Order: sequence, then C-alpha cells, then structure tokens
Amino acid sequence: SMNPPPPETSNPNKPKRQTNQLQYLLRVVLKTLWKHQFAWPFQQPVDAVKLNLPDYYKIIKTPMDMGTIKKRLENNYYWNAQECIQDFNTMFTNCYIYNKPGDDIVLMAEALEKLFLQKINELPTEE
Ligand SMILES: Cc1noc(C)c1-c1ccc(-c2nc3cnccn3c2NC(C)(C)C)cc1
Repeated sequence: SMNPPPPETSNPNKPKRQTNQLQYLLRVVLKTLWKHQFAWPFQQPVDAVKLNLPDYYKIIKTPMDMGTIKKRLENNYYWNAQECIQDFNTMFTNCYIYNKPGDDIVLMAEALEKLFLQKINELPTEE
C-alpha cells in the first residue's frame, strides 16, 4: 500500500539540450492537452493508494503522467523529441493496459490521445 517514487524530472548525469521540437512539445502539445477538461487525472502520477488500486504498480512497471512530462520539458530534462513522445505513448498505453475498454478513464484518455495525435502530426522539422 505504498506508491513508488515518481519518475525523475531532472538528473545531473543525463545530457540535455533545447530543440525547436521540444519547444513545440511544451508550448503547443503539452499546453493544449493540459487545459483539456479531461486532463486532470493525468496531471500527476497515479495515486494507487488513494484510488485503492493495490495491483496498479504490480501491472504497470513504467508509470508516466503529464505532470512528469510537463516538468521534464520545463526542467530541460530531454535530449530529443523522441524521448518525450515515448513518455506520452507510455502514459496512454499504461492507461489502456490497466483499465477496461468501457471505463470513463479510458474514454478520457482516448479524447486526449486524439488531440495529442493531431498536434504531434504537425511537429516541426528540426531546425
Ligand atoms: C490516469 C489513469 N491511469 O490508470 C488509472 C487507474 C488512472 C486514473 C483513474 C482514475 C482517476 C481518478 N481520480 C479521482 C479522484 N477523485 C475522484 C475520482 N477520481 C478518479 N476517477 C475518475 C473520475 C477519473 C473516473 C485518476 C487516475
């Protein structure tokens, strides 16, 4: 009945850089998702203790959430856009793996995911 430590959002041993793609991921993609009415359950790590889901971190071994992604972007954690995109993908996939197809949280995820894909489609070329 304990949560794991949340994913790191900074690491002095991990190389980082700014790219126009990462800037787009923060200012366009993250910002757009963050303000969506269905965003709030994804704005921080899943609190399996409070939700009384004792099997959550037994099934989900690579947790990820938009709060973590937001901080990673703001804190200049990433080296490239692929790292950040993978984190988004992990967030959605986890939700679909743990929850049932009909569940409210899945329908909320699906709405955010559609939006994410619409924005990621126009990711700028690196320059
Ligand atoms: C994201 C995510 N990936 O897996 C699970 C499980 C969640 C999840 C599910 C549910 C919630 C939630 N948190 C509150 C807090 N207070 C009341 C309800 N809550 C609900 N359930 C809702 C409304 C989202 C169905 C949060 C995260």
